[PDB]
Amino acid sequence: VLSQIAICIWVESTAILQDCQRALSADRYQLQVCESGEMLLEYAQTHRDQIDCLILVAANPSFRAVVQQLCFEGVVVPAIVVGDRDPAKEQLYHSAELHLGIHQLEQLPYQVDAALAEFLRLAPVETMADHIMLMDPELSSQQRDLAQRLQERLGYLGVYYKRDPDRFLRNLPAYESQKLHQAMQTSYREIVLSYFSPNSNLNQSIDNFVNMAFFADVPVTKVVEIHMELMDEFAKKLRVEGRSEDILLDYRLTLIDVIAHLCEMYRRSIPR
Amino acid sequence: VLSQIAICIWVESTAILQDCQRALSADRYQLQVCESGEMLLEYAQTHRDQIDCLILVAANPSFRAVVQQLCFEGVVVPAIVVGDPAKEQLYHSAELHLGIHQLEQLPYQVDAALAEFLRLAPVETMADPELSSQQRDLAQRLQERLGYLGVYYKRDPDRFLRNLPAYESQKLHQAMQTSYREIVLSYFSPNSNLNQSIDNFVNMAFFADVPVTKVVEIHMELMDEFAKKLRVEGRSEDILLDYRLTLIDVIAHLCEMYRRSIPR
Repeated sequence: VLSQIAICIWVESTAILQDCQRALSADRYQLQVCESGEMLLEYAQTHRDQIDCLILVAANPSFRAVVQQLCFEGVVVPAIVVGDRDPAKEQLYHSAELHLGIHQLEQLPYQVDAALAEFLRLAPVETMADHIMLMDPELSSQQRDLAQRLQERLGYLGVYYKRDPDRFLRNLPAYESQKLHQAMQTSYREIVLSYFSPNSNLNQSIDNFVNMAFFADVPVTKVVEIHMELMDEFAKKLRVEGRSEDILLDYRLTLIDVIAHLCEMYRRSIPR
Repeated sequence: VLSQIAICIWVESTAILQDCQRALSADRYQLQVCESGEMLLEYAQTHRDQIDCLILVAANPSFRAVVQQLCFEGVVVPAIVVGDPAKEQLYHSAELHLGIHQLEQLPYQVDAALAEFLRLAPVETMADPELSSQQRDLAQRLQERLGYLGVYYKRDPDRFLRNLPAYESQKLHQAMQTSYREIVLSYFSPNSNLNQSIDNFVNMAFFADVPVTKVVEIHMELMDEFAKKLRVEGRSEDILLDYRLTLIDVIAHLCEMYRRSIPR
């Protein structure tokens, strides 16, 4: 039920090629091996509508110059850059490229998924050779045409619960925003106070908090900040009683627990 | 465009009631108040197709019998059970439990109750299996008003952890442990490619649809490995506690990947 994926690999090392072939051995992957920069440039130009993902080894001879020509000839497709010469510290081709170490190639089926999805997320992507300042390029929206073509093969329609955007924490008036924040703090306090207590109603308290976090579409950083606010409050409570302020670091478990619950709710929300 | 929500509440305490009226004051919510078990039973049997969500106080006289009648009669709808903050199976398996002091933000919990029922329908009724797919009908009806269509990336279910044969499952396990180890090693190190190492791991967790519990497991497995290496060094195993921060960070990233993937 999945589309075949056309992979074009520019590789000049036997060991790397073997790792790639092994990882992408399934019938789903159709591999084109390009064994020189010239071959790649020629193949890419003649097959620009037949490449779903490029895999490029950064250590290849004249890598930069080849990537520049790729950009110059308007070939912008989902990509993984393998290793480093030119694991890579910076972006070399476009803003959606993935970086993978030469010893991590067994991951390729998952990372190819990631490179495709990231390209679809960001299209039209920013080229590294082309753009150097802040925000074909007009007609390089052949990118949006590629993305549409890919999304018809690699995307599916599903039903999601319609959360009310007007009730998202970031869209509320600062007053109702303050009110929700305070309610989330009260709920979080209840989790903390109950966390290491036996037979407390901890799961219910976590669910309650997480329902607010999910339905108000709060970012994870906001949960961390609520946690940090309560640790502040608790650190003061402990210091005005004699108790040590090191029991507080056990509540990192609480924070882990809460974010994990939020994560699962998102994970559970994906249709099929 | 958001659909109006028909809430029917069986409440016998005025304080609880007023809390709910205040919380559901927005005109998106239509509130029907039933002051007795027989009045709820009477209302629900006619207006079977006119209730989007039930709010039921668990302490109410003949709670069990009322719920059993609702179930026997096939009136099974999204529900919030208030108070005994309850610990178990009072009405159905999609039911939300709220304490009397967790009612201020009821709109978000009503969203939760509706969404969970939709996710789990046909739900198991905790007071009772072919014509018991009137649930399917109701779920479909609710979905027209409470859902929207969106595009998601077609992950390959054959590569989901739960679907892998033993060999592929251990390979994935080992691959994920190796990736996580790179995070651990670079986490507190200057000029480390930290974000890249996190993304590498999170990509596998996301695309293999790994439960968050397995990410926790992998963390703990690596902490064991490092604890053995520290013991040989005559170093204290307490410094491993610092890595809770790493786990927070990795799970945060995974959560954000799911969150940002929701369409619209």
